[PDB]
Amino acid sequence: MKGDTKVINYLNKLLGNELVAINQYFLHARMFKNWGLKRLNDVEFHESIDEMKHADRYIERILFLEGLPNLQDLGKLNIGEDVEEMLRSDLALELDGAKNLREAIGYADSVHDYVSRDMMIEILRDEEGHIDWLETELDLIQKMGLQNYLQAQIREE
Amino acid sequence: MKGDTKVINYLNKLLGNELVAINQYFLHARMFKNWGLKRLNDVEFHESIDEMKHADRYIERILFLEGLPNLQDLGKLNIGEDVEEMLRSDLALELDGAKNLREAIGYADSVHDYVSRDMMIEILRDEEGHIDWLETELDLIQKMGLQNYLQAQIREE
Amino acid sequence: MKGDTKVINYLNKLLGNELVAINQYFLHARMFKNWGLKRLNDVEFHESIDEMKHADRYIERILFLEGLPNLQDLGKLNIGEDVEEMLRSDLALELDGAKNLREAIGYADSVHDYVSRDMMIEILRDEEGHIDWLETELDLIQKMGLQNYLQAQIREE
Amino acid sequence: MKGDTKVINYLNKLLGNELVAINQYFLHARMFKNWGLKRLNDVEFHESIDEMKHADRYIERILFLEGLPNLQDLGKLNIGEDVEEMLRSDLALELDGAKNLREAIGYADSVHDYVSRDMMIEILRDEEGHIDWLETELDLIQKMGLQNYLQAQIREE
Amino acid sequence: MKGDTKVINYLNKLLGNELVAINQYFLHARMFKNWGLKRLNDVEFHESIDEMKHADRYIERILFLEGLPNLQDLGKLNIGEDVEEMLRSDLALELDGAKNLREAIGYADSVHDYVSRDMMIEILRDEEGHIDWLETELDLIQKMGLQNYLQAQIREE
Amino acid sequence: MKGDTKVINYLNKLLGNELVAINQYFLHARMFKNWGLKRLNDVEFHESIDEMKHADRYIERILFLEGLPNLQDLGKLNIGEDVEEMLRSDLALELDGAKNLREAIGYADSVHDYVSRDMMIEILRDEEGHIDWLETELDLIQKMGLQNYLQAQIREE
Amino acid sequence: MKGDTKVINYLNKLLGNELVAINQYFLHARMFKNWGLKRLNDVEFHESIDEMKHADRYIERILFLEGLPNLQDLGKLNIGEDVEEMLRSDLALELDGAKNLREAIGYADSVHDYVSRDMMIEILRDEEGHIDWLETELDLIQKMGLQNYLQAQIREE
Repeated sequence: MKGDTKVINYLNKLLGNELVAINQYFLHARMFKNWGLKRLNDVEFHESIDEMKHADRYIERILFLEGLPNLQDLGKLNIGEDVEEMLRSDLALELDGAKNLREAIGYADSVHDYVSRDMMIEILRDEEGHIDWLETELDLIQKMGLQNYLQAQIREE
Repeated sequence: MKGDTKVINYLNKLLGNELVAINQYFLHARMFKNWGLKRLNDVEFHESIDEMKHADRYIERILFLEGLPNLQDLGKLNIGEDVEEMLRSDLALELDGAKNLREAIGYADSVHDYVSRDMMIEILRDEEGHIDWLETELDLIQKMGLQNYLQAQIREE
Repeated sequence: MKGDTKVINYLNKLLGNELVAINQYFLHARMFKNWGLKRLNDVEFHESIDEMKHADRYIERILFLEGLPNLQDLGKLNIGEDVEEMLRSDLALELDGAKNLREAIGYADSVHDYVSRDMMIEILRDEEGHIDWLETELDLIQKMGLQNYLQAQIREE
Repeated sequence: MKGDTKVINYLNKLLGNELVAINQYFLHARMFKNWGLKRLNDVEFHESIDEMKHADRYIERILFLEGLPNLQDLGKLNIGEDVEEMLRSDLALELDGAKNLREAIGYADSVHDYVSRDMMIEILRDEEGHIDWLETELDLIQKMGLQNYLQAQIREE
Repeated sequence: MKGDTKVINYLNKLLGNELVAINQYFLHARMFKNWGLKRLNDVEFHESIDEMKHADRYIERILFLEGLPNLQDLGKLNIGEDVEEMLRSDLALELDGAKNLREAIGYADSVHDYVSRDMMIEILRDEEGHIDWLETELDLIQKMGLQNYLQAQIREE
Repeated sequence: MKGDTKVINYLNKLLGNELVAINQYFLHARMFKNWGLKRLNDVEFHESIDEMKHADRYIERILFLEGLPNLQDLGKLNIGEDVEEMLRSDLALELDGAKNLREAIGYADSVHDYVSRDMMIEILRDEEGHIDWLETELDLIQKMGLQNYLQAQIREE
Repeated sequence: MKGDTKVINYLNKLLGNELVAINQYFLHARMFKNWGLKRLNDVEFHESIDEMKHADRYIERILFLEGLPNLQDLGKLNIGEDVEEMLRSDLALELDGAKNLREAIGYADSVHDYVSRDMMIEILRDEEGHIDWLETELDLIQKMGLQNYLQAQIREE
């Protein structure tokens, strides 16, 4: 069913955001795993899977609307070298992605693609959940100190 | 069954105390939850429910005694913005409420409302339990330090 | 995640509505219970719990958005002393709350807080359900007469 | 298998009757549901489903006999505005349909379409069951009065 | 609860669309069944049931909003005589219905009937699913040829 | 445990190959899904997951050997526009990856990194399995004709 | 089966390494147990068991190849007096053992004893696992501090 060209361009942009996040979350998870921070490996791995599911939704929607999903152009990763830097980078990526989602959701409504909008609002809800988790972890590092925080990650939850 | 008017007035005063505690404990719980302190969310939420049960008992007793439960007047909440301050505020409210319960229990005996007295003694036992918990948690903060204390709240017990 | 200040103000206004409804529905429930109208106690108690769940959603959303939930200010309760008056009071409160929800939902869209909007639309759906129930019960009182209506409430459904 | 043209015409006429009844029973059911008359919603919904099954049997039989089922022409609905009016309209429709069935059953026999006749006799038995129910309900309204009758519908049976 | 008159008119228009689709899908299903194309009977029957569920939602919503559901006026069916014609007719109907839904969803938002809008977006999501299936089947006929396509329909999936 | 620099460089090269394959297999799967070729969606999705598992092993090994996994640079995808083109592109990618694996396996042996070699030989065994599947499917098109081949993909196996 | 004399000599050298590790890991485990560090007792005990399994494999392979297993000559143990010293000693022993394994694996390949090589590569994979664990624990001591690290060992994982 032929979709709106600009909506498709938005969906590809958002798909691009998800592709960056899949890779960044996955590498972060395995860095945490290497360091023995099992709890962080578990959550970050889950977050990577969440972004994979989002990517899947975008790919399927773009194809339905007769566009071409772009999985070729990968945007900049920002890995970081310690736990705080890594979590802050993930948070910054989530916030940038949320800005893009808000713009796309408004545009989709303007051209009456209400199903694409519905899909995007559900994805935005998930992303705000990730933002909540990341913000909370970063605040916990400050409150209990890094040494206690790291100790709290070595066992699975 | 028409009860003693002054007893009913005490029951409304005690109900008023419970209404403040329900809101204060619930807001505290969700603040702890937002901060990732899952254990404190669980206990404080449970405390809010316990106060709801007490409020229910007062409401049902007042109605049986043919009085009018007052759920309109809400006393002062003292929320606070750090864990120790929040727990100290809950403790202060519990101690104030216990004073009122003691007065009401004595008065109920003097006019032979032994069933209202029995109910209030059970509630006072519950409140002394909350006081014990709050006092103990506050002492633990002092003894192990806030950073260790916070670390100990992140996982559910 | 810092949210839109006016959205947060709407969320506090809506929370305020829920706080009134929680108390009004709960007191109504226990009045019905005292009168032996078990069915009405059950439904109104359930309605009180539903409003508690809504209040929880507002509190958690406001905290995520870095606002301060207001549980201190309690609006006017309208209790009433006969079944029809009580149900009409609940209906009036629901209709007033629905008006406020519509305003908030429109505003949230205008500032692109699509997740708060989604949450509020789900809550509005719940409230229209309560409105439907209340309207229907009031019409049943008229159609079968209050005496038959009361008889129909004494056994739990 | 090429059937008799006039038999197929009768089957299309009867299909037409069923299409009217499906819609009338279904709207009545949901009107009863809106009014809180759960028992009447349940029975009338089931009667709508019964007529749907009858329509299915006519459609399949017409296609087997190499005719063209007519689902395009919809006869007059008579909805009504109160319970007695609605039930009386349903009864009138059933009686009109039974008249048509009797004519078709006789004709099918005369041209030796015994399988179509067998199908129609089964459908007629179902319709007489609906007639019995409707007549009985209408008599109950008179015997116990409308107020009692309505009270008797508010719980599912 | 009194709804917006134009919203109710939209809901009746959409209901009318569903009523056409129910009949068209159902007759198509039984045509496929008569021809031994079991897979197509199964899917098209399921599609007819989907549209019945949509019609139910419209009827209930219209009644809640104190309007009068119109089940009397049935729009034009376009049946078709072979598989490709039938599927293309279903697709054209779905696309026409989607146009009407988009207009209604925009209007509902403008008068703040957010619950009616939410319902319609869910229905539109269902309709786009049907469109996807129909488009895909029509393309399959082209890719593998009609004879192979028909062979693939004789068993249930 | 500090690894050999050139081994780490090989592991990053192979990781790169896996990253291209994950995306190409996944998009191919969803193109097949869009087209209704459920069998091909299922297998190609499974292959994408297999390549994700391979990427995970490379990432974990690189981190153990104290290197930096490179998930930033993404090589050329060759998507294709029809089933045969897509399968041929997947086969060419697998063959190019197998060449790189053979070179890496020989080199790892030469510097005595027998555990990296063991890992790579297992991955190569998996890749030869994919090559077998792709070659077999392409030959099936040749043997039965494209239309028969496509028909054979519509049901899940 | 008459084995290669130098292969047997390598297997005896590696067996010697395992015999030292069995004793060192076991004594370390029980020192940790005495100190109340239950988690470290558990892991180090399991490491001792793993080395016993390795020793068993060498003994059985040597006997198959018609050589004489040497369990008489025990190399130098380096016990250590505190947690960090103990773990560093285990790490040093593992690294020395891995050096010997790499030499043996290369030689076995060169004289075509591929089954001894296969066995040794599996053992080397196990040893690299131990190395990973030891490195990770030593880094955790630095990152969370010794006091936190010790606290984290008192409960079984």
